[PDB]
Amino acid sequence: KYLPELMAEKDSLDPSFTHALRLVNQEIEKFKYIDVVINKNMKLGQKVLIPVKQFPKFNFVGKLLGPRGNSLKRLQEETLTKMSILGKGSMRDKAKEEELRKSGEAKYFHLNDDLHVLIEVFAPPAEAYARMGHALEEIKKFLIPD
Amino acid sequence: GAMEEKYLPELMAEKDSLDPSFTHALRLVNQEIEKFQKEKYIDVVINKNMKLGQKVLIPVKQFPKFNFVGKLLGPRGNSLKRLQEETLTKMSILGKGSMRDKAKEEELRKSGEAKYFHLNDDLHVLIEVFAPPAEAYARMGHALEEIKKFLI
RNA sequence: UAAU
RNA sequence: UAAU
Repeated sequence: KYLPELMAEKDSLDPSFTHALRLVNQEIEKFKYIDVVINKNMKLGQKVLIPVKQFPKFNFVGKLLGPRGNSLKRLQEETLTKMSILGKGSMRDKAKEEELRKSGEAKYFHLNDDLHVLIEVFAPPAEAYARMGHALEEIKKFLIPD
Repeated sequence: GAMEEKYLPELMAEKDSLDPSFTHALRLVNQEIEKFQKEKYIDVVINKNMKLGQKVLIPVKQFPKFNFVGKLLGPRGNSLKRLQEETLTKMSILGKGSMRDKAKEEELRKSGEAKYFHLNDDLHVLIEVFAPPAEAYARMGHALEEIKKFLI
């Protein structure tokens, strides 16, 4: 009974209610402890603020990515993590970025957030926490100007 | 944060202009406004102490009466004290099976019911670390390696 | 093996 | 410096 009401609203809501539509679709689409013997891969995620407020003119994203992205790819490979630069100011063109933000797609919803690096690890527990610790130490050398 | 600068006003403007016959969308917009108006992001310039906790299952079902709790603690609890000190964690044995006497162990999360609902969950070890971020993850990984030696 |  |  409840999902058919949600779908009627999805279909009848005016497009300009981008946030309501997102919350409705999200609600529609909705239709543990670590066991150390079998030691299965677990997901760890951690967001790290880029200190833009305190360094408003430093080019953190450009330093993080490098030419053609190669600096961030090499840092990903040598830390065995995935790193995503997300949040306000994470794109090159701020006017383009703002239009994507306004589109309401979940793919661009992170643009409402503060500029951060999302570090994600998938590994057995002891190794996942170790990897994340090493990634945090290396990522400092990029986020703190010198 | 950029949420309080543009997301929240936007939510607010939608809630004010939504036709209230959309009772689900209006409900969900209102709940989302509520969620935002009431921990996750590392500030790596300040690098302040951060909390990390991880619960580690004691594998009672595969090993139904190997005495894990006894091996973890040792005499007067010294072996668990060693392990916390060497890893720089706090470690708490919790779940069902945690207390020495099974009889009362049932009654304590009947009635009273303030601090003891960890006795509705499986038996497990809670590992807690408090340290700057890179060190805190490093410490948890080390405590996870060290503690395997007690769960096999 | 019974700790905080 | 613009990756995913």
